[PDB]
Amino acid sequence: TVHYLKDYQTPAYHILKTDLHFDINEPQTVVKSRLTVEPQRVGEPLVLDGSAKLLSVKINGAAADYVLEGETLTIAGVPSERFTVEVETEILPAENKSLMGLYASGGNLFTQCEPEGFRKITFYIDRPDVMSKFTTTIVADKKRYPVLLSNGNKIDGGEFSDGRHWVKWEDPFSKPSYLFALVAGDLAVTEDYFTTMSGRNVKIEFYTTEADKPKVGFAVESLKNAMKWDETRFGLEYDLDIFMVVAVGDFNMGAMENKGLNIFNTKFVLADSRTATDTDFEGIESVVGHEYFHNWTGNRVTCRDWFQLSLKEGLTVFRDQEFSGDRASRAVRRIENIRLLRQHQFPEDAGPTAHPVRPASYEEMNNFYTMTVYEKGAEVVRMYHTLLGEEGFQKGMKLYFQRHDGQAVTCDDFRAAMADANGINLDQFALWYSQAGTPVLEAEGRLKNNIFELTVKQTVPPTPDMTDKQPMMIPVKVGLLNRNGEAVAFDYQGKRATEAVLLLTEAEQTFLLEGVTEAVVPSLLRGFSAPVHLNYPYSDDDLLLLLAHDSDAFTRWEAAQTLYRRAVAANLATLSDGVELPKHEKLLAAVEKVISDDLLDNAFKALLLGVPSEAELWDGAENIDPLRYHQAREALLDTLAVHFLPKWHELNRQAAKQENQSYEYSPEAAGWRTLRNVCRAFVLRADPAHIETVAEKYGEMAQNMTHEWGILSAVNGNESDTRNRLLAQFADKFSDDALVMDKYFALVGSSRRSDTLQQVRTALQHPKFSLENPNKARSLIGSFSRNVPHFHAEDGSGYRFIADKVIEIDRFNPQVAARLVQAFNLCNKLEPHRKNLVKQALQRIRAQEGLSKDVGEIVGKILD
Ligand SMILES: CC(C)C[C@@H](N)P(=O)(O)O
Ligand SMILES: [Zn+2]
Repeated sequence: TVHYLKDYQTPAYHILKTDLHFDINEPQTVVKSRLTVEPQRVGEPLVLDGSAKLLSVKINGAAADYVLEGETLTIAGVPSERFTVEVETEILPAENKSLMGLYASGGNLFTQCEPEGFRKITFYIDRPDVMSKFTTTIVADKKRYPVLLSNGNKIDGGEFSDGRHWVKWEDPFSKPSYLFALVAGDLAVTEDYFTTMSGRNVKIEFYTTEADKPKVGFAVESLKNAMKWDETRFGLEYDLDIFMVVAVGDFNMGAMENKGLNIFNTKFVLADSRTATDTDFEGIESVVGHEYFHNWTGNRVTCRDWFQLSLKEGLTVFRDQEFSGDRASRAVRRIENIRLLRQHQFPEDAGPTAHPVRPASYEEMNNFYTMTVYEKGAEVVRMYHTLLGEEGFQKGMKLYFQRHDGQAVTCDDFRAAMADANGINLDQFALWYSQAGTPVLEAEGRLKNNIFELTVKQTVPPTPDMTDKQPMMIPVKVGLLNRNGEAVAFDYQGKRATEAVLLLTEAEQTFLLEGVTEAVVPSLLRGFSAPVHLNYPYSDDDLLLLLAHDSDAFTRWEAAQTLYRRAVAANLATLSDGVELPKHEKLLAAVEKVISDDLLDNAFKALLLGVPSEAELWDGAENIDPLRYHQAREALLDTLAVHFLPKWHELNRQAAKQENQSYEYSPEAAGWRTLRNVCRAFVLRADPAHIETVAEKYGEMAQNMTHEWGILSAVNGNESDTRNRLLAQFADKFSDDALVMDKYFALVGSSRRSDTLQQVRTALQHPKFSLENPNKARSLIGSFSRNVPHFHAEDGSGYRFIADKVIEIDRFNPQVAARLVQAFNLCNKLEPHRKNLVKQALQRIRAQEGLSKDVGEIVGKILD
């Protein structure tokens, strides 16, 4: 069964009220529902999704005639007007390792319903265009389960003689089933509040383990920032007098926006300076923000169907990105977002699983929680902002909510509102949702008479879903610099400005920027103005100029990225010829000017010193030997490390001095640490023996996790025995901290040392490792899967190991397995010996009896 967007039809039934009652016992939990049903297409059979053990079903209090087949329950004869359905189900939550539905974690009970988990709790119409008002009663042993939560307001509760107690939660806002949540357990509470702009108090409650409670203060503060910001930037206000957040250690995703009761992977909720990196702190802020932002972009307005997922996720990622940029370091954070997009989304769009931001079809929707839908999604939203300016963007938002509050809508609807609110036509803009693949811009510039003539071509390649790709609406932001690097004005569309947005809408256009009276070098796609590859024929000297002098952060960074890229290409040539490495003399010149320029933002400096990844370097190539790209990259870094070794120590020391013992998270302090960690990595490349020194004062350097992580990362590839001793000490010191143990496993899994495969196989049996825990599994196995020299070992060991673990995880958690199997996405682009080995492994996965739909769908795309 494949689901197609073209077949969407409205539901035959609506569900008006959903009354749930949960009776929690050992080992089983019994769910009794009462649904109020409203026929839309009278006489149609009533069709309910469900997979929990069914004990009884009734229509108006009476035993119903029905049939159960697969995961559907069908009742043929049903009233021609309002009726009730009552379903009784039974669940064994300790047996649930998929972590979808109602499941156990650390002795407590949690739910995860998006996208189709609710049907694992009860039989229901489990689709997001069906919206109902829920009231949830929960009964459980008081001592084992003192804390009992669901969405909305708590309106009643009591005690029973036998030790049980009960609560009743009423959520007055209609909602689709994926936004339901229940939590039951012995949990510590952290209390606070925010007062909305119209003077209402909102009680905030974070729930964690008793031991984890001291690590939740920064999450709380981030939430209060996020609430404030949604008021001031979007005019959005919270709509209940309670907001609850619950941390859980077994969780497949990052976090979940259930209405008034968000549930969060601990890793996006818990931090202190001793156990979390500054980056961990920044993740907490974006993710807490993100989930709070969903309250409007997702909850108040939800999705008509899952094909529309990006209507909530692209827009909400844009929101969280804007929140973080407004808090601090906007340009640096923009680049970070771009780099992530190019490093993970682009390879997606170039590979077997490429899909549109709004898929036309899917077998299993859990496979479409992807970088394309989320990050490419946010870029598309961002382009509306680019075309319309902030004020015009907020007008779209207003009309969006005016029209669609309380509805389940589509990406077309969102487009229409940005279009109608500003009286502009965005018909062509729809292709950003329906056409997959990364557009490629070919660009030429000519200065003749006093005009700079900029010719621009676009193609979008075929992807596996679609061959025909029509030209798109693509904004390209541009500047010019003279030989001395200063801004240059030009005349475009009437105005004389120093920058413009050129709007490419055709296969090829020329843009005339008139009034130029200097030799100029153009700066293109400023701010990464659209998610595309641009080729322009720049000299190295042109790049050196852009880098030293250009006013836009991205374009300066892209220029360094481009030099790094050219240097790696040069390295591949010589190593391939068996000759000495190139001298990269201009590059080294440029790095030196970056290292030494003290007017550069510290974090930005750090990004300028980052070399593109192996996946970026093999973009577009065929017959890839990943190790040869890896050896080329490694050679560059070794050259940079050795060549500038003493400047790496000095930068380090300047950064230490600037940090000034301010060990707590702050954007300012974090910037210095980011730079200090880049130096540590280069130093330990050039001089692995410096590890013994580092060890001698480890205590003294380990003033926070940012420092321990950065030192541990820098040595992680060192073949010294000391590397192993330090990891073992790290495991020992932080053995009770599960999020820190995830770091240990990530280090084990990512190491470039020659023995990583066996060290990984020992880690599987470490007393703190659980294959059944998604954080752990990703940490060790996911990391190994991305470890280029080891995953792509010529002997096939890496591919065989990963394929076994795909097979093994998929028996309890198909989601984690389907994410893992994507490590093989490069299959058809590898050189023949590795391709054969990859194809064998994918055949072996395919051959497993009982293989999930999740993994099957992915292996099909790679193999067939
Ligand atoms: C699948 C679900 C738990 C995650 C999303 N709704 P996000 O808010 O993490 O995007
Ligand atoms: Zn989300």
